[PDB]
Amino acid sequence: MKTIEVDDELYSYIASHTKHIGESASDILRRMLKF
Amino acid sequence: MKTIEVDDELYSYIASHTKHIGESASDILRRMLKF
Amino acid sequence: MKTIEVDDELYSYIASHTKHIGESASDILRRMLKF
Amino acid sequence: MKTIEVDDELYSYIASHTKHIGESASDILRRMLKF
Amino acid sequence: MKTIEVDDELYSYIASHTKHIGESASDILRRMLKF
Amino acid sequence: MKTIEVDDELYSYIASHTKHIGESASDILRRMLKF
Amino acid sequence: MKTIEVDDELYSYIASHTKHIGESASDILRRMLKF
Amino acid sequence: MKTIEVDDELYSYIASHTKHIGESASDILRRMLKF
Ligand SMILES: [Ca+2]
Ligand SMILES: [Ca+2]
Repeated sequence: MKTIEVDDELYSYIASHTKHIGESASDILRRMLKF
Repeated sequence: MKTIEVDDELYSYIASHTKHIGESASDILRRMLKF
Repeated sequence: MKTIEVDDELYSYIASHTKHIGESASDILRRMLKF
Repeated sequence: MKTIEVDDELYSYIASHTKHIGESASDILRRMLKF
Repeated sequence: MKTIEVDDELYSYIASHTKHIGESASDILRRMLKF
Repeated sequence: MKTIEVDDELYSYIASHTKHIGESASDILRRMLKF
Repeated sequence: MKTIEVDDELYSYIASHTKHIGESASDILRRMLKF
Repeated sequence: MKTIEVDDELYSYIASHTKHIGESASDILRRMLKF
């Protein structure tokens, strides 16, 4: 696992894309990025 | 811990209210209900 | 339909908001939120 | 199953005693009375 | 006025608590519940 | 600034998208997402 | 520190070799060369 | 054309790889990276 820092606005943006409650940031980003 | 059944639309609505990536449904609902 | 987990205290809190005997969690939560 | 009439206030009072989402009025009243 | 359905056994139980002939289910329950 | 965890593979994937040497993860992700 | 000029295509090529977000051109080039 | 910042030691290292007097940094780096 690696740590990344994002600006507050970008963090909220990512968190709001949660589709499965409690899922990791990796699952969200992978879904948003199509990766 | 108790399990609850909600319709799909309501589930997505709740999940989209995640403020802290990976937080539980309890933390989201408590925040949404101000309880 | 989707399933979610909530702490015992929160579950009781929601249950106690029943206004129509035998109604679903969705009906209760949707009323509690204003949606 | 038999049907009984109750005043609005009494109905709300009973409904608010729900402990298990979706449970019947018989389960609630039996719990409230101890029988 | 609201309608509630109770199991046969519970209905008889409630009816047997009549203290004033011809009284409503609300009067009986209110008395049995101390409400 | 807030901190998020990402799997190693995802980190490398994001890092490789650098277009301006030394730029932040926020600049990269915002570009990758279009927001 | 010293400054050098590189064609756009080469710059992008180097940038894309970022392995640690926000690292300097020196860190990237030194890794790419084996030095 | 884009500008890059490198440490002094790395700059001298690159300059010492000149094969054609007066050639650019791009030509040297491209040759060194086989790109
Ligand atoms: Ca019913
Ligand atoms: Ca940094």
